[PDB]
Amino acid sequence: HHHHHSDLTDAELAADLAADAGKLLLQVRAEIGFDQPWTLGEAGDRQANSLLLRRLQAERPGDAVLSEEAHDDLARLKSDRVWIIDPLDGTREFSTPGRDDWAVHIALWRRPEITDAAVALPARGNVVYRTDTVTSGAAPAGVPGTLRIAVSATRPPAVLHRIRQTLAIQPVSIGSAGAKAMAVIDGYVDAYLHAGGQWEWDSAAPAGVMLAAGMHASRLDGSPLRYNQLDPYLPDLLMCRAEVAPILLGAIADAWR
Ligand SMILES: [Mg+2]
Ligand SMILES: [Mg+2]
Ligand code: NA
Repeated sequence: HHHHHSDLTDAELAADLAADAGKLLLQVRAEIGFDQPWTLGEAGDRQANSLLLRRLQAERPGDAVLSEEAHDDLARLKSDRVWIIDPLDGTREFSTPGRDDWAVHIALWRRPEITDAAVALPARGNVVYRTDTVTSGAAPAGVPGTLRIAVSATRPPAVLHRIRQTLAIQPVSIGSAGAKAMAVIDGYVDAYLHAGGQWEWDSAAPAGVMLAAGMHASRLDGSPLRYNQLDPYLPDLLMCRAEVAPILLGAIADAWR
């Protein structure tokens, strides 16, 4: 009784879903193994999605759900509450022996902000980053005047090449969006930069955690990340320590001179 003021809070549920899906993914990895990476990744995407949809229907039956692994009936556009989930972020990484840079993303959009969210990194001790416990005021623990930026693409974007002419940057290759964003939270890198396209579920939970931590999350041009859009595709993003946002936004802006 009287457990939450206006049964888990939305943040507690996000964290519990992320952890539960994380545990299931670890079970799938062990059961199926690594000999057929395609099969392994398919099973992870499918089984984590099934768990998350089952539990969201049981525990939040009134909420809409936008999942990478389910059809999108657009009822969410009428809803004031939408879960935006990536049941397995970094499917290729999950499918590769020894890789721990893959994630589960659970975000709640409320009409609008990402108000509650969790990112699990299941292979990293099933650590779950969550908007109700993550802390701010983190510290630059490396060399002054240089930036470490998490990136991951088939091929680096032109904007990165441009800003490297002006700023000392070491790109840090990390799998999945969630692992790159949590590297910022951890202080392992200063920033996470992506251009060239991404879906809402790749960034909604990381952005929620980033903003709850007092850090910066925006489009490359500095405008807010928008969610629950008809087309749930985001052309680009910057997530970073608050202190380096002006430096990087400025460099990106200058890159287009
Ligand atoms: Mg996925
Ligand atoms: Mg993804
Ligand atoms: Na389970």
